[PDB]
Amino acid sequence: NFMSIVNCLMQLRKVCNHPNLFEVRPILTSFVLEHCVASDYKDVERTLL
DNA sequence: TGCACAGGATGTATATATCTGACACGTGCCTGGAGACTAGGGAGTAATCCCCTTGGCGGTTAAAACGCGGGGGACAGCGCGTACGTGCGTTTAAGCGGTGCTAGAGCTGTCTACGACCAATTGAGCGGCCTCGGCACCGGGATTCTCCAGGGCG
Repeated sequence: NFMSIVNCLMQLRKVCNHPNLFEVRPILTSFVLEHCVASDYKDVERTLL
C-alpha cells in the first residue's frame, strides 16, 4: 500500500537522527545461571558429615 | 389395752384383640406406536455492496485529574419517661362432632351459524425524493437571587 511505505520509512527516520526506535541499550548485567553445581553435592556433604 | 396379720377393695402398668390408612397388585378403553403419501419449508450456494477499518505522526481544545481550606454535618456520649414487654384472671367464640338440603358444578347429543381454506382485483400503504418553516444557539436586557459587612441591638 501507500501507507505501509510511509509507516515503514518512519522507523528509519526514527533511527538516523537519534536511536528513537525504543532506544533500549542493555545494562549488561551478568548471566543468570542458577545451577551452582556445588549445591547438588551439598546433600552428599551433609550425609557424609 | 397396744399390736401385727390375713384377706378383701380398689389401681395400674401390662398384654391382647380391634379399628383407619396407606402401600401393593390385577384390570381394559382411550391413549400411544408405528406404516405410507404428500410437499413445502429448511439446508446450501452465487454474487454483492456497503459501511466499516488500518497505522501513526503533529496541533489544539475541552474534559479529566490533583490540591488545599474549612464548614458544616455525620457522629459519639448521655440523661429522660413513657411505651411497649411481661405476667395474671376473666370471656367470646372458633373447632369440631353431627344434620338436612339443594342449586349449582359437571359429562353428553344437535345443528347451525360460522369461521377455516382458496381464486381475482386493487388501492391503500410502502420505498424514494426534495424542499422550507419550525428548530438550535446565542446576544440584549431586565429581573431575581443569594453573599457579605455593619450596627443597632441584645
